[PDB]
Amino acid sequence: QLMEHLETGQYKKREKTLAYMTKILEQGIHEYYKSFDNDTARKMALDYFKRINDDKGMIYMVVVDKNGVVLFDPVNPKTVGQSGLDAQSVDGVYYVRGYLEAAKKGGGYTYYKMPKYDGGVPEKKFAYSHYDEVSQMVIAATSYYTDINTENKAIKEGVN
Amino acid sequence: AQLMEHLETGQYKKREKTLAYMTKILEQGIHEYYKSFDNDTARKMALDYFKRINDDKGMIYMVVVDKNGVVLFDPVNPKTVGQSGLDAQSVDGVYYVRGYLEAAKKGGGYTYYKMPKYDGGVPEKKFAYSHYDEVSQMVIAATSYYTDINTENKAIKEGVN
Repeated sequence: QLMEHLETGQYKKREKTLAYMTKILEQGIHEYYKSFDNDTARKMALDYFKRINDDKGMIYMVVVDKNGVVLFDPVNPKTVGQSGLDAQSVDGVYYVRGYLEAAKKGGGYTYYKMPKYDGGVPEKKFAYSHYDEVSQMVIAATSYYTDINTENKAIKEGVN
Repeated sequence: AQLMEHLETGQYKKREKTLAYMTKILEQGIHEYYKSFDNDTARKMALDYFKRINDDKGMIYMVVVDKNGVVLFDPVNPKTVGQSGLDAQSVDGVYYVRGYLEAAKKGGGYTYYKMPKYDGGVPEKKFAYSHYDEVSQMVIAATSYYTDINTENKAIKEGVN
């Protein structure tokens, strides 16, 4: 029981962390939008997000526009430039609809399974999404439960 | 009782790792325009961004010094900006800028000291992860306060109880 409630607490904490990280990443890309033309600023934002995903660390970004067109998702590269409104995860979640619904509420969460990389084994994850009015993008910061558990392994072993 | 001790220590160690990762991704962000603009302009943009991070009053607060220890950014201690920080001491007697530089020379590391959260506030225990960013030529420090880590972890602590 201790472990169960601890794990749940760690996941809830990470949810809040993703909301904060999304805020600071938005503030970062606002520098691009203030100083470069629209098309260049968006290129810079998505190239940055590629660099974040390539780091294979705490978070992985996904980006869609307000109408659900996929702008960035290296796990599903063929979806880029297409409507994602009918896209489903392998566990049957309309993940882009979830991003949009959360953003319409001022920010929120979507839960679904997806690989960590194109062609990989699907794993449970979640997304915090938010509509950035400067870039006019719905930005999603995402984390995998496997990774959260890895990061918390030493805490878990210490309690044991 | 020993449970809470080892849990808290673990949570602090986790946050140390988080700051190293956050510093990496912040560096990757500011490089997008170091690549395009002159140094003065790019640095102004980076430090404007970092001001907004600190103004968020959330998980992290940035401090920045140059490779020689001149303070570039520290809203808690605005009088130190543009001065050598080599002899700057925290209230608990730590040469914090020397710590930032020693850590950066090793490829990244940690400095532990007491400092307010804002200019004129009560001093609080904190730690900094610092790293030398070769593109910007800045020693960038992401920092967090133990009080805030404890706040963030309160629901977990209550659940264990």
